[PDB]
Amino acid sequence: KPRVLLAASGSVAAIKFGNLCHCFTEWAEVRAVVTKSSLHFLDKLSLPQEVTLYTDEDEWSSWNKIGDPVLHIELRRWADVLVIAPLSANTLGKIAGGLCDNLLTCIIRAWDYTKPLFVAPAMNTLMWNNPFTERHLLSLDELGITLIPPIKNGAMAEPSLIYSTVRLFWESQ
Amino acid sequence: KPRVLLAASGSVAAIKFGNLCHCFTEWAEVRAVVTKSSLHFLDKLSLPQEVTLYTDEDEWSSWNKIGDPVLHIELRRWADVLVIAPLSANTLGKIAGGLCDNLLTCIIRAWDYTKPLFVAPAMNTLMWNNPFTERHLLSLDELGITLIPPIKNGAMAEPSLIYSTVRLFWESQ
Amino acid sequence: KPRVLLAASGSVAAIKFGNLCHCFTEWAEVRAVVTKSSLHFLDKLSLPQEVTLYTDEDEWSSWNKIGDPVLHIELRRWADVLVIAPLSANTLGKIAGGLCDNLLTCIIRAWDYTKPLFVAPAMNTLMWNNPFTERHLLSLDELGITLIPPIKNGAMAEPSLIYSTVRLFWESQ
Ligand SMILES: Cc1cc2nc3c(=O)[nH]c(=O)nc-3n(C[C@H](O)[C@H](O)[C@H](O)COP(=O)(O)O)c2cc1C
Ligand SMILES: Cc1cc2nc3c(=O)[nH]c(=O)nc-3n(C[C@H](O)[C@H](O)[C@H](O)COP(=O)(O)O)c2cc1C
Ligand SMILES: Cc1cc2nc3c(=O)[nH]c(=O)nc-3n(C[C@H](O)[C@H](O)[C@H](O)COP(=O)(O)O)c2cc1C
Repeated sequence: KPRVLLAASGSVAAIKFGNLCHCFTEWAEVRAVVTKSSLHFLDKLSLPQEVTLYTDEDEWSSWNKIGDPVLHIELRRWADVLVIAPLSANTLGKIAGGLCDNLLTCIIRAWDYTKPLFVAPAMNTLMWNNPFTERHLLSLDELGITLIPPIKNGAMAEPSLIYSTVRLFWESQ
Repeated sequence: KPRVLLAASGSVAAIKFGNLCHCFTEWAEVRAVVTKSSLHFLDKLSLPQEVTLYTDEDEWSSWNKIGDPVLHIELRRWADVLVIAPLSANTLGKIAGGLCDNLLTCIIRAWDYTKPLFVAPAMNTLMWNNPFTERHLLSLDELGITLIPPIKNGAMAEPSLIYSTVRLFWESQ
Repeated sequence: KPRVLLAASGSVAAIKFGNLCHCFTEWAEVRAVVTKSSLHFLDKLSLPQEVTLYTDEDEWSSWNKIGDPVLHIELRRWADVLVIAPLSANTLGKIAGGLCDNLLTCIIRAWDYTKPLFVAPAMNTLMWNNPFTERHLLSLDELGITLIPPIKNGAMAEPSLIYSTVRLFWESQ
């Protein structure tokens, strides 16, 4: 059973993150990662009971002294695939900038692109049409990241599409 | 009467932001946006009484649940022009990076460059002469942003120049 | 006696920062700069008693009103050389992005590359092998920064090597 890491960043579409997790739970073992901002839009009670939710604070529950496991490193090794849905314009920019100041971006900055990484951008039309969207998505493409396009613009792809896109890929490999 | 959005970021020159707003109030309808760091140098009592000042917290006064208006989107649509004076080296870098973690940078990341956007950089000479200044300003130029050059170096352009530069442009269009 | 600014950013290797300072104290006048995250791994009591340690808060102890000295500017002028050991992946990215949101990155964003700046990256192997490492280090190289390579991968270079590398350079100039 594939290990799928699902992540949410600060887009209003994170309100659908619980449902997205539900779409993956039967087929895969699911763990969730959220940014602080995503918590403004996500209700934890909407998530499957079996899914462990990790936040920035969890980095310090795992590590306390030298030698201990570093959570972003353990999740990166554990995952067969990472799906960021929603991917906010800010996190999109931080990924393109190679920055890492929280659990999600640390996992990504430690990423080995031999492993599949999918993103479902979700942002207002004005940010979607702004020039940095095409610039950063182009950079993510070069890295090997797979874009699950928003719905026409910038609204997050539907959970069912995110799920079937990842499932079809896995079964083909 | 043109709608002018005036913004201040974390430079000591933000102490002059109130006066800058005063220069624009008769000619335009003015709204102000400040970053958290700019508040170290700006005195709110120096602003025109008629000017509404928006901060990061205001994003949450406008939005509470799905469907509500998102402040950075409403200000971006409302504005005929955006003027950032002072523009700090940090915000300059975030703009060039397509990042958005506060009200000001969210407005900019949602910007449609068909609308004029002027910047008045303000930083110590050492930061002004540092290589990233020319690199980021070059990127802003390509986007279509209009630079109001600092005074010789890196001291913010005088409010009167910022004002006449924006006014002359508007009247020509 | 050369003025050496030693800095630590958020890597576990910062636990060795006190010892690194000790390596430099006899030969140079040493001042230390730390990021907030580095404080998770550094024990202040491990530092030489004679070394003043500066943090982000110190920026506000030095400056209170217009005209006062700005600490990152004073340290940049004071230093003959800057050594960042450890350099985290995040600070590496912020340097390459020309960003400055804390004392360390403000000093760097104000840097005049005629003065030597050495970096000793320290990060988990997964981050070291990630594509942004080579990309950002390449950018730092172009600026004139001198890389003191990690030990095979990504573990920080030993303090003795960091010290002799800086000392040999100085004595040659
Ligand atoms: C009410 C509101 C709704 C937002 N909606 C979105 C959105 O749909 N997509 C997006 O990319 N950013 C959106 N933003 C801006 C992000 O929340 C902001 O850039 C944030 O810093 C991103 O944090 P993160 O990327 O670390 O999760 C919104 C902001 C607010 C206040
Ligand atoms: C006392 C002091 C004065 C500063 N003056 C300036 C300045 O004139 N210009 C600048 O670009 N940054 C200056 N900085 C650094 C910025 O305040 C810092 O990069 C900040 O993170 C920028 O925040 P913002 O861009 O989100 O407003 C100063 C810092 C301090 C502590
Ligand atoms: C327990 C733990 C250990 C970490 N070890 C490292 C490390 O060795 N190198 C690194 O580059 N980042 C490491 N990180 C991630 C950084 O601490 C993180 O990117 C941080 O935001 C960097 O802050 P700074 O660059 O402003 O100091 C670690 C994180 C945690 C929670």
